This record gives sequence, structure tokens and C-alpha cells, in this order.
Amino acid sequence: SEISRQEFQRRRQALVEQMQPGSAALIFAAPEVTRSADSEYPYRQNSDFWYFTGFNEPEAVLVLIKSDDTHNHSVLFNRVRDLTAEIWFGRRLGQDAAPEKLGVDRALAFSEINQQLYQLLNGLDVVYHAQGEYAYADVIVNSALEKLRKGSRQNLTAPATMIDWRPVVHEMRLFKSPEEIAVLRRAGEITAMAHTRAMEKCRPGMFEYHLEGEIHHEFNRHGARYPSYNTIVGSGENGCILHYTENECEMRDGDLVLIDAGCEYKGYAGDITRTFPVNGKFTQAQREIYDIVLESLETSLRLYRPGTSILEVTGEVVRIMVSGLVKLGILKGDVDELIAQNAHRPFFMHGLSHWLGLDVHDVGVYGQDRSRILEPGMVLTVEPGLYIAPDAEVPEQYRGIGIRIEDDIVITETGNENLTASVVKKPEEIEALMVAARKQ
Amino acid sequence: SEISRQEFQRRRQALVEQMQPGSAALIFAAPEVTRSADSEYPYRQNSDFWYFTGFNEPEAVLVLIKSDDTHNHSVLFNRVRDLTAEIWFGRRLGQDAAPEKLGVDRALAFSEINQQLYQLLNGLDVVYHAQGEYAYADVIVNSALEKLRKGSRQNLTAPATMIDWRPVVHEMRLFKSPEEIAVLRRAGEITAMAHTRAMEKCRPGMFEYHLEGEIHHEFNRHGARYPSYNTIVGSGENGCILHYTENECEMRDGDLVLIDAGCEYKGYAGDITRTFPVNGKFTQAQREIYDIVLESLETSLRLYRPGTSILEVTGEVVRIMVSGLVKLGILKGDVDELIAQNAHRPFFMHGLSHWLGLDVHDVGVYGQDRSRILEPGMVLTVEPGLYIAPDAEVPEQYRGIGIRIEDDIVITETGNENLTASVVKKPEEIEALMVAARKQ
Amino acid sequence: SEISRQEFQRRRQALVEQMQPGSAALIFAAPEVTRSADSEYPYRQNSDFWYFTGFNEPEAVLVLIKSDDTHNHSVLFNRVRDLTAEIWFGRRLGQDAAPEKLGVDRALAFSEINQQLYQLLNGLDVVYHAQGEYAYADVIVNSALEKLRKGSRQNLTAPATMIDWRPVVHEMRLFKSPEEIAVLRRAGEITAMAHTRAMEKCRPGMFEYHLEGEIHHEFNRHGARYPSYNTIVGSGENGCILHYTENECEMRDGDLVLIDAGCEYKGYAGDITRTFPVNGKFTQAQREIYDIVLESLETSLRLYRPGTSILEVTGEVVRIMVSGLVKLGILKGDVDELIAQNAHRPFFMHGLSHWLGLDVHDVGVYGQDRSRILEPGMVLTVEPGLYIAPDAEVPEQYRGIGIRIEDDIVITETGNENLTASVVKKPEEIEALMVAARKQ
Amino acid sequence: SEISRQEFQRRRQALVEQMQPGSAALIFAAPEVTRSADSEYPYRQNSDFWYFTGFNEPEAVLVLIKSDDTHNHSVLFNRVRDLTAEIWFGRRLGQDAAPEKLGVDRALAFSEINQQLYQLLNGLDVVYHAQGEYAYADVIVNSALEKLRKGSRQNLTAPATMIDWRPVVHEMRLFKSPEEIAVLRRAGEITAMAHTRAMEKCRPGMFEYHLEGEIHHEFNRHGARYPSYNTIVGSGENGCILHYTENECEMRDGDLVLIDAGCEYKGYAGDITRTFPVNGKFTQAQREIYDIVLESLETSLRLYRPGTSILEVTGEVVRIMVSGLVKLGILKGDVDELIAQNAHRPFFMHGLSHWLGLDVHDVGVYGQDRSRILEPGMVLTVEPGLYIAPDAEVPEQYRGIGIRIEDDIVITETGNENLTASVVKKPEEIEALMVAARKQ
Ligand SMILES: [Mg+2]
Ligand SMILES: [Mg+2]
Ligand SMILES: [Mg+2]
Ligand SMILES: [Mg+2]
Repeated sequence: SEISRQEFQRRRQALVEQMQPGSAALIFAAPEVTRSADSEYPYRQNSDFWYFTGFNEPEAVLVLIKSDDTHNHSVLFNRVRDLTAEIWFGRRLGQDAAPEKLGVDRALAFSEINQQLYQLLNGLDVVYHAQGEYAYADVIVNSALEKLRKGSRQNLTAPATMIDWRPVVHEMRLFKSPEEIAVLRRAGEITAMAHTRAMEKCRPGMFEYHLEGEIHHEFNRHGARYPSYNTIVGSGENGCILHYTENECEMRDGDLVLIDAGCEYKGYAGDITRTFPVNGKFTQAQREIYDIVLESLETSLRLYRPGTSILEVTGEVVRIMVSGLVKLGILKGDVDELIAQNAHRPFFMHGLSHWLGLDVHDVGVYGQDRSRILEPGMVLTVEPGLYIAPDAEVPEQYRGIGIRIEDDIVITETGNENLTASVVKKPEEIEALMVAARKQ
Repeated sequence: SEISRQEFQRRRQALVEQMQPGSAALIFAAPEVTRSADSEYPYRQNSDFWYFTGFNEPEAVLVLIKSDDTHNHSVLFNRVRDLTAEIWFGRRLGQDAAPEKLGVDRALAFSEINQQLYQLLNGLDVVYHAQGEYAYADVIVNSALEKLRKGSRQNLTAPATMIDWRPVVHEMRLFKSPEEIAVLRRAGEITAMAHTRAMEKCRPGMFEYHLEGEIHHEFNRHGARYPSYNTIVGSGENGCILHYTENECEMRDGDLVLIDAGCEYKGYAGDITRTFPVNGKFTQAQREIYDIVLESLETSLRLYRPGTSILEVTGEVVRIMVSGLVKLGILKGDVDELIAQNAHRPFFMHGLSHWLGLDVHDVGVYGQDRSRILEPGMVLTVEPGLYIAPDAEVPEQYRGIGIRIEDDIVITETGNENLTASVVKKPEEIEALMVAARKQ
Repeated sequence: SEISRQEFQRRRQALVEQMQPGSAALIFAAPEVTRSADSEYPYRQNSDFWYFTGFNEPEAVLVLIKSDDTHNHSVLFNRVRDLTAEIWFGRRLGQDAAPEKLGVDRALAFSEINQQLYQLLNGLDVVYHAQGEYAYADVIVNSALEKLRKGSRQNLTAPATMIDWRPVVHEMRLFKSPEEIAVLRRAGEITAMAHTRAMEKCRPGMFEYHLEGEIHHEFNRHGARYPSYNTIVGSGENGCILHYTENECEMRDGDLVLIDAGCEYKGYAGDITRTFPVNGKFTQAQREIYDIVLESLETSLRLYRPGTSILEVTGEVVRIMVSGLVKLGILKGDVDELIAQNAHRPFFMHGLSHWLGLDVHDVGVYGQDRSRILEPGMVLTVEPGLYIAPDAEVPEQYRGIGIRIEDDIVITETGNENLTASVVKKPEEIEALMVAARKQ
Repeated sequence: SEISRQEFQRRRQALVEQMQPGSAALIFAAPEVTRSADSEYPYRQNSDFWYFTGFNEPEAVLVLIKSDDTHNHSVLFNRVRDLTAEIWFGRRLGQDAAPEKLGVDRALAFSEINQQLYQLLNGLDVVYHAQGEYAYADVIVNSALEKLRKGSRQNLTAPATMIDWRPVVHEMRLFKSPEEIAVLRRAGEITAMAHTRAMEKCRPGMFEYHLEGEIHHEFNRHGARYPSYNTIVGSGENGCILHYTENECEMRDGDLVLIDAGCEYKGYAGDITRTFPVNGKFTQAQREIYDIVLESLETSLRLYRPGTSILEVTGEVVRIMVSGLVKLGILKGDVDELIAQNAHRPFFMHGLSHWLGLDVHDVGVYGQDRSRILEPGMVLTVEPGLYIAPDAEVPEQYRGIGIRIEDDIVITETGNENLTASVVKKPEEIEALMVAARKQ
């Protein structure tokens, strides 16, 4: 699946729709980023710039100018073509090819932005700019506005009003189109296939990073070159560290391993977590904690639908958790009192759900305590977990267990669609999958 | 192989040896680096900071203080331990464990650096600081020195002399110790194994990125998690782009593929290039260019030794290249005149060799045109290539061919040791390897 | 005359009137300014901050918060009282005395601005801020907004809209109230008295700076301590330099001297220019140029009224100038053609009029080429001049003559009031004044 | 008196003498400084830049290059000539006239500094730069050094060593030459004449600022246009504020007035303080405090000579003060104990002496607690004072009295020369001077 030329066009028009007349919106590309000395990390475009362009070069700026309700036009600033730079670092779109390729009206050289941008903003009333996003952008925009401010005698005038477009644009990104959902559907499949493979490859004596290697390879073979975030493979006590990325330990027979990994496919993030026994067989103590987390997830998948909220579903999860922990004697006392005391917090110390899209932790307003009413087209994670510290004052058998199970969903008209259920999570199905792989 | 505690200690003492008495050297850690929104790229420590510490955290500063020729001491600033931050983002060394772990005399909290650093520099004559390396470092150091300058009444005095330690430190990094050579030897093996695997896996119809996937997996399985630079898989005309990293094309029967890839193992870079036929059989035209590049490499490996230079060996390569190209009718005229006219430059437009170590393009002074006399312990690449543009005015059969073959060497007392010859480069050996793999 | 507490209150309410509901306006004080080493220039408050406060301290910020059309409140940030700082550098208002003294609802310590400002902006829709005015202000405001932006989880929200208040505020300053006009009336008298004194004191052999000394003393004795701009005393060829401030030359019998000087009285600027003979008697050649400039001024004073513009009156001045210069043979040709060719520009190269108020070159929109229709309460200068270069190709007798004559006016319902006519400008009156003084 | 061309040359050579071979020193001009909107304060050159040039323009940089012990040369960057800018803002030296005028070898356009400076620093070992002095300077210098650092391939190398020249240069400024002493001698006379005039003009009912007006006029008439610091006229309780500059109060019969004022003559500062009765007759209570301060000054003038220190003379002053205050019953107890308890500090809370020169608070190392041994050619103030707070718990008659008496001296081979004794300080002489003036 992919995002069409027409879709990028629709998004741009949807933004312009909301802009005031006599205004321009400025959306800047991500800078290149040093890894060490003269080597740079693989380039990752700004998510918002990408959203409106699908253009993967640095030193580029989209300018959308609204004259009035029926008249608007677009200017791109981008890198000029350069034979020497392209012999070294590969091909550039240039100015001639850009209008047709990216559906913009005009394309100018980024090297001329300071000579041209103030002319585009001259006489406008409003400029939409994400102030503080990038320092190079702020310098360019402030420089433009100062020229206009100080150019009274040359009949120049600056727009007096600057508006942050991030609220508006992030509100757009919160609701996925059918194309975006199709792309996320494929990202979920690719990520699921990686997680299945890691379960099938896991043996005692392999290192945590070996499963990372397996996951990244499977991403790559379906055309998702990069992960959406740094892969987490926490075996044993490392499963209690939420964003454990060291992945440096030998995986031991008897321990669980928690894998939190997601591919980036056409810009969009998958995000799955599966926890499983390194030796293919859950112990009683491991099953006792796993079942509480699995019930939390399964109940959440039942409940998520238009008209509820992350907060409301989280309340049901907390009840399931506190009840389970009381039965194991990890918590002591009255369930409802323990709930009112937030007694689950030593063991479940993060949110159940975050928005998902072009960013793994996606943009969009949550409301207070994530109370926002859910609507169709919202995409989110469902990731309950229980993490019992090595030193927790609880029965010995539960200490140092970290379990998280995560699926990705889209809210539909009548409920949700699960994008990641192609990798197993019922414990008997996990064990059957690993047994089958160990034969072969 | 690894770098010992004692070695990090020796390096620190070797730097202190060269410092003036009444001085302090400040070596700052790399900042964390955003990939997108709240996600960061995998952390990569500053190479120079790493060189003296083997410490892989951000927000850390090594301070080496030389009182005189027999008296010196060390202070580390580093992140304080924090239960909440460590539940999320993993374990921190802290201040208590640091002296023993990293062999420093004292460790203080990075959050107190502005309250403590000026006290350490007070009354010194010289400060060694890599000015402009990092903006956060410059702010901290300038802030410290201004306090001292303005604190006459509190009996404070700033050192009046600031010296850049990068020249001195990079001169140290230029000469590898036996431990470093052993680590680079293993990086060369790991990288070689990845390149062999890519040759064995290559089939027509696979994408360029699939070989990248194979290479990265093989790095990972020997404990080199990350590449030392962004992997280059340029098939067909993409082989003419020197740092081609898009790797987005279907590999076609009839084309060559150029793979430039290197692992990062215990901080140190491998860097191998192999070019081979996608279908396992070189054409006549491909052999004709490949043989010139291979002869260049093989002759360079013969020649590199103490007492010569990259410049001197490059002159021999140019002769081999110009002679070969004249025989194919790619160049026309007298060889010696064509050499004097640099007529090879349209086809070979980069250097033959760069320093290799903690950085793939390593630190250390080259001399004018890389004329520096080579000595034992220098580590470098040998990477001749020929790149005939799709539109070059040459016989049709040579157009769009890009070939590079690269080995990594260490200069020894009597010559060089090749670190990367465990992956084949003779064409008959390449073809035999691929045939064998295709059976299965 | 002075500006009342009630007037500062009216101005604040007039600004609030124009603000959107759910907004705050931030007006910052001028920083202190180094003259050399640890000595600072006499403090000059930001004109706009002063306009709303009459408060003459640095490190202060007025915050006007509009909740809705009937509800608004004010917060001042200002320096805390400090016994040690006040023993040295004099008394501070502090927080306790500020509400009553300056008519604000609340006063907080400037040292707490970063802990308090984001709380005041939290949940607002709009912030009025003069971006780029002062770097220390921008740092404080950007810092506040970033806290709010990043504080979603703490239920913080930044205003998405930032508006420049300078256009609105400068439009207010363009129209003087009766109090402001009374203050400017007194500034005009004080400045006039200084100019009369300089004419009366001038003798051949005195230096240009001696008249500067006389002028500054007379300002001071009427309670205007500082000039509104650096005093210009250009005798001879120095009169051809428009902002000549060196004032370093001996004044010679035979030369004219041009004095451009203005006091600053209760914040408001006087601005008078008088040119006169150093020896008390105009030569024929000097009278010939002086009369053209005087006619220009006198005609302009006749013409300025509601419904005309600086541009329209300038056209009449140009005609007078070109006609006069043609009669002297300084210009050759047809008057109307010479006008169309802007042939006056080598001799009159500045504007006839600028706005006057808290700044000598006051704020307020001029329109294209100063075409804005004049209305009652606008205050402006009328300053025609002719400057014939030492090397101009004109009859010898006119070379090196610089003459400017300037009055300050307020536009009234039926014309203008001249604020500066108490110092003479008719040449016979100048000569009589100097003769009388020489007896002284 | 003035500073010769030859003297500026000697100073430059004296600096070069101390520089390392293969080095360059960079001395930047002061920036222009805004007073309000488009008006700037009178320009004041950087004292150190002035010291080596006597050049009073902004946007200028002196570069002194030492090749070795017998070879050095100078480059000036300065503003290019511009007819339009000079019609407005006066004449510029330019590049052609600068070598001869300022005795430099070469002069280049400041607008080309970024294209030229790195070429001057290329291949040098050391750069002397006053880091942090001016932000525009740091930008230029860092920019130059980064070009050199990054220009290995263009055979560029940066100096690795940066040294602050301020310590060296300020040590030079600490010792005045005969020319400088002659100029300071005249500054002392001019300042003395101003102080005499203020005493002669003072009447009850005049404002504090009126005496400021008298002082500034007298500075001006001897060719010292500007004061060296903001004039202090503290009558009554305002005399207890050390740097009182408001000067806003009516001077009342019965009160003392403290005048601290100094001219700036050819760059050099005078600094005199005289305290006297507003009505021309000291009361008993006023005489009782005045006599302690006068004895302190007179004893200090006796004592100051080579081989003592500000600290050592201050100890004698403290004894005189504590003894006097005990006799008046302002202090109670044993003199030697009260001295050991620093019991004088509520009444004398500043230093007795500061260095004087191009800055009123001049450069040069004081030593701990101003213990530095004095040598011939050091120039300093002698300014004992007693300030009894309005609310001090002391006999009523002493409350709200602030008295300071200050002379300026140069240390000679056998003692000191008083530069400011031409204005009276014995009380009977003050009273006779005012009586005589009142007749006016
Ligand atoms: Mg256990
Ligand atoms: Mg071909
Ligand atoms: Mg003449
Ligand atoms: Mg009294």
C-alpha cells in the first residue's frame, strides 16, 4: 500500500481550508543529523512536512499561500541540482521536476530562501509557523519578518499575526484516511511477522540483540528498512525496564523475554509487544501474571469503540489488575479501596494507550488524563503490562517479571479493527508456535 | 576482543603527559539526538570521549587536571541515579560506582557542573577544550570562565590560555595499539563475513535493500549491532554514485552490484567494498573494468609500507588506471600526457585511502595531498574504483558501470596486514562462491 | 506639565479595548546599556513600556490580561527591593508599593518571571508580544510558551496565536492627547530657549561644541536633563552633513552654523533647527539660500492642516526650491521639467516632516511616500533644508552652504499649532537678536 | 595635552614584544549602542581598541601579526567610504587614508572581514582574542577558525592556542606614560574647575540636577564633551546612596550636598568628589563627620607612595574612622576590638581607592584585598567617606549625613602627585569660596 499524489493534495487543501485569507503557512524539512564526525544517521523527514509532501530531502520548505476562500497557491523551496553533489550523495529532485512530481505551483532554490521568502510574506496578515520546532527555520522566518518590519520605506509590511499550525495539523493527523489505514494495516502485518519470527528463533543462550537482528531483517524483507523506534528486547529483569534498548544480555532458560518492536513502512509506525518464555514453556508464576495482562488486553479490545475513552477503558484495566494481584497476594486488602489508592501503580506505571501514526507516539490532543471521546479513524495502541521489581516485597516467584502485550487498533464505526492480531498472544498458542519451530 | 580498563588509563596518562602543568582538559559526551518527535536515534558516544572512557552515557564530562609533571587527577561529571528515569530508560552508572568502574578519582553530578567546573579551573593557566565541537559544551565552558574572569573580588582567576586538544588527541588515535588492532581485526572479519553472505544471497529480482538486510543481520549476529556508516548497495547505474544509500532498486540480471558496508564493533569501524555480478557471472565488459580496479588494489597492497604515502601509491594507481582505460579506448592519447592532464578524474574522482578507526573516516593529519609518510600502527583503507557515467562519451558497453573494491590494512614494521582478505575479490573466486551458493 | 496616573490608566484600557478576549499583552522594559567597562549610559526606558507605566526601572514587564469585554487585570514584574543594591544604586519601587504607585492589580518579582509567566499565559488563546524588540524578552516569552506546549500531561496549553502589538500601540502614540500636547508644548519652549541662547552666545573663534554646551545647560535648567538626540552643530561645510555630531571645529567669521537640537522633557522630544551667521550678519549668498528654505517652511506652516499630507506639502516645497535654485543659476532649465526630473535631490535629500513624540523620529504609519491624510492630534516636524556640497558645480558663492530651519507642529481641527515659534527664524530678527546680545 | 602617533605605535610594539612568534592579536571596536528607536547614544570607543589606535569609529578591527622577534605587521579592518552614508552621518577614514593616519601597514574593508580574516590566521600557532568581550567579535573569530579547522583539503590550518590579551594589555594600561599623566593632569584640572563652579553656584532651592548642569557645561568649555561616568549630586539623605544619579531633589538649606563628577578628556577620566553645605556654612554635626573624612584623605595622601598598598593605607583610614566615630558616640567600645570587628562597615562600605585611566574604574590587577605593592606610574583615587543612614541607631544629629571627599593621584618615585588639589577641601576654604561667590 502507499499514499497517493491526490491524497497529499487533499491534505494541503484541507489545511488551506482552515487558514485565514491573506495568509501563508511555512512547513520546514528536518535537518540532517550527525552520528559521529562526518557520518550522518539515515535521514528521517519531519513527520508534518512529510504528511503534506512525501518528499524525503532536507533543505526544503513548503509555503502554502491563501489569497482568499477560492484562491491559493504553493511554493516549494528545495535543493538545486548539482552534478558534483549528486555523483557523491545521490540524485536531487531540483526545481524543474518539482511542480509535476510533488504537485506544487512553483519551486525555487533553497539557497535563495532569504532573498525570496520575505517577498512571499509581504502584505499578508497572518503567517502560520511552528515556532521553536527547528532553530534553522526560526532564523529564516524571523529574518524574513524583520526585513518586512524595517522596510516601511520600500513599501513592505510584515504580517502582525503568527499562528502555530501544529494544533490544526496534528488534529488532521489524528484522523486517518482509508489510504493511511491501509498502510498502517500493512505495517501491522510486517511487524507481526517479525514478532512471530523472533518467537520461532528464540533459544536459551542467544543474546537479546539476536532477536533484534531477526526482527530488523524481517522488517527489511517486506520493504520497511528502518524501525519506528529503538527495539526493546528485555529478558528476565530487563523486562521491568520500560524502554530497555541495551539488549546486551544472554537469554536464560527460565526467564521471560519482552519484545517491543515496530517497523516504519511508508512513514507509518507499527508497534507490537509480545512477552514469551525463552524456553517455550511458561511457568505457573509466569502464567499467573501473563493472564492478568492478557485479560486486560482482551477486555480492552472488546471495549474500545466510538464514545468511550482511553481513561474509561484504563479504569477497567486497573480493576482487572488489582483483582488479579490480590488473588496472587501481591496486593493485600479491599479491591475497591486499593483501586482508590492507585495500588496498581508500583506494577503498572504507564498509560494503556497512545495515538499511533507517522510517529509511534503520535500527535493529537488526548484531553485531561486521556479522557477524549474516541471517534472513527483514531488509531491507537493497547498495551497493558505488569512489572514486578527484583526487590518488590511480594512472594519470591513474581519478583523480576516484566510482561507487556500490545496490539494496534483503528476505531471503526461500531468498534475497532485489530491491526496486529496475526501474531499470537494466547499462551497455549505461543507455546505451540515455539514447539513447532523447535521441531523443524 | 575488547579494550581493557588499563588501556583507557594509559591513553589518559598519555594525554596528561603532553599537557602543560597547571592545566585541565575537558572532554564532553555526545548529546542524544532526535529522530522524530519524542524518539531518538540509537545513542552514539563522541569518539574522543569514548577513546578515554569507554563510557556510553550522555551528559558526562571527563576533566583531567595536571598540577605538575608527577601530579594529576581526574574528575567525571555524569548523570545522577534516578529510580523513575531508570524504570523507563535503563540503568545509570551514578557517582558512587564511577571511580572504580571507569578508573577516575572523583565523580560528581552533571546537574552540578555549573556550580563545580569553575572551581576546578580556578587558578589554572591553561584549559584544553575542543571549541565549537558541541554548543552545550561551549556554553558550560564559557560560563565557567566568565565567572572566574569576573570574580577578582572573590579571589578567582581564569586560565588565560585555551588550547584545542583535538590535534593532540587525533594524533594519538592515528596510531593504533595492539588491543585496538585486535579489535579492528575482528571488525574486519565480521564485515568480511557480511560481504560473503551478500554475494551468496544475491539473486536477480531481489532489491538492493535486501542485501543491506543480509549485511546488517550478519553484523548483529557477531555482536556488532550497528553499522559504522549507512550501507551502500548500488546496482547498475547506482554504482556510479559514491555514497548511494537509497538502496531502493530491483537488482537486474546483467548488472553489477557495488556493496560498501562496515560494522561497528566495540566502537571501531570495518569498511569493505565488493562489486560483483548480480547473476554470478561477469561479462567481458565488466571484467575489463573490474581487472583495472583489482590490479590497482593488489598493487597498492603490495606497495603500502612504512616510508611511502597515500599520495605516492595513488600515483601508481593512476598509471594503472590510465593505461587500462587507454587499452579499452575509454581514453585516447599518450599515457604520460593523459596522466599529467589528470585524465582519469572523470572516472576516479575520490582518494584511494582514508584513515580508519573509531570513525570510518578517521582523525589524524594527512599532509598536503595525503603526502604524510606512513608509519607502523596507521590503519587505512585501500579503495580504488572506476565509475563510467551512463552518459559518458565512451564505447557503449562501459557506460553505467561503477566498480569499487576496498580492503582495510594496518601498516606493520615491514609492510601491511590486510584485515579484510577473508572475503574474496578475484573474479573467478567471486563466481565460484556464487555458483556454490546457488547449488545449495 | 506632566502625564497623570489617570492618563497611563486610560492608555492601558485603550489597548485592552482592542485586544481579543482570552489574551495577554507583554510589554518589556529597556535593558541597561554599557558605555565602557562597568559604567553604563544614563538609563532610557523603552518608549512603549514608558507610555503605559511612567516607570523608569529596568527588569520590569507589564502584563495586561483580558478575560473578556468587561474583565481584565494587570500584573507587573519588577525588581525586588534590596538593601545592598539600594545603598549603591538608589531606591527601588519593589512589589508592595507598585500596585498603588503605578495603578496595577498585582506586582511580582522579576527574578520569578520564569516561574510565574507561563502560569499567566496558560489557557489563553492569544499573546501580544513585540517579537525581536529585545533578545532577553524573546528568551523569556519563548521559554514560557515551550513549557506550556510541552506540558500537556500537566494540563497546560499555550496560546497558538501571537500578535505584534507595535502596530496597534504605535497607532495610539500617533495621536497625542491634550496632556501629551501640553508636555510637548513645554518641550518646544525649552528647546526654543536653548536655540535663542546659542544664537546670543555665538562668537567667531568659539568651537561648535561650545554651543552644544550652551544648549545642554539651558535644557537642564528647565528640568530637561537629557537631549532627545545627539546635538548637531555644523558650521561651514559641516552644515552639509545632515546628522553631523562631531562638533569639533572652530567657528569662523563668514560661515553659517546649523544647530539641530532637542530636549527630552517628561519623555517627549523637542526638535528645532536654526541656521544663522556665526558673525551675526548674513551675506548676500547666504540670504539667497536662506530665503528659499524660509519660504519653504513658512508656506508649509500655512498649508499643514487636516486633509492634506506630508507628500502633498512636500510637492509645494519642491516647487519653491526648484524655482529659487533656477533664479540663482544653481539649476538650469524649465522648472516643471526639473521638478519631474527631481533636480532638487542633490540639494534637498531628506523628507520635509517626521512624526514627533516620545521618540524624535516617532512611531506611526506614514503611508507610501508619506501620503497619509493628516488628522488632528498628529505631531510632526517641518524641516526644509538646502545643502550645496563644497564640490558642487554651481556658482562659487553657494558651495559649502548647509541651511535647515525646523519647527514642530500639532495638527489642529482647522490647521496647526506651532510649538517652536518662540525662537526667531526671519533673518532680520536673527540679526537683531545677535546684535542686541553682542552689546550687553 | 594629547597622545601622539608615536605613542600609539610604542604601545602596539610593546604588545607585540610580549606575543609569541607565529601569532596574531585581534582587537575589536565597540559597537554602536541604541538609546531608543533609531537614536543612538554618543559613540564611546572600546578603551583597549582606543589605547592602540586613537580611532573613534565602529566596525573596525586591529590585527597585529608577529612572524618572529624582528618581524611583525599590522592590518586594520574599517568602514569603507560611502558618499551617501557620509552625507548623513559624517566623514569616514576609509582604507586609503588609514595606513598614514593611524600608522598601520594595511587597511581592508570591514565588510570583507569574513573573506580575509581566516587568511591572516592561516598557519599561525596562536591567536590573542578577548573572548566574550563582544558577541559580534566572537562570531567573526569563531567563524574564521572553523573555516581553517575544516579546510584541511585546501591546506588551511587553525592556530590551536587562543590566549586572552586582556591580562597583558591591562597590565600595560596600569602604568601610565608621561603623555598619559599629562592628559590625566589636565582632566584633573578640568574636573576641579567644574567642582569649584558647582560650589560657587549652589544656593538653597536649586535642584540637584542644576549643579550637574553647571558641571557638564564647565567640562564642555575646556573640550571635555562627555563625563567619564554619570554625575552624582546627592543632597541630604541622597548623599548616603553611593552611586545616586537621580539628582531630582530640591537642595535644602541645612543639608550637605555630595558631588561625584569626572570629565572625559582625550579618553581619560577625572574623578573628584566634594561634599559641602548647600547654604555655605557647615553645622557642628556636619564638621564632626567631615573632619574624620578629611583627615582620612589627608593622611592617605601623606602615605601613598611606592612600596605600600591600598590595603595598608585602608588600615590607617579604618583606624582614623573608628577612633573618630567612638569620640562622637556613633560607635561604643574599645577602638582595637571595634577595628577587629570591622565596626566601621555600616558607615564606610566601599574601597578607599580604585585604579584610574581610560576607565574611571580602571583595569589592572589589585591583588587579594587590594594588597598589590604600588609602583611609580600607577594612577588611583583616594576617596574615604562616611554615610550615616537616616535610620541608624546613633545620635540624631548624625543621621542622614553622607560625606565623601576624593582626589586623584599618580604614584611617583618618592610619593604621589595630587592631580585634583586645585579644588578646595578644607572646610574653612570651602566656606570662604562660597561666601566670596555669594557676594559677587
Ligand atoms: Mg524468578
Ligand atoms: Mg551496459
Ligand atoms: Mg563660500
Ligand atoms: Mg539631620
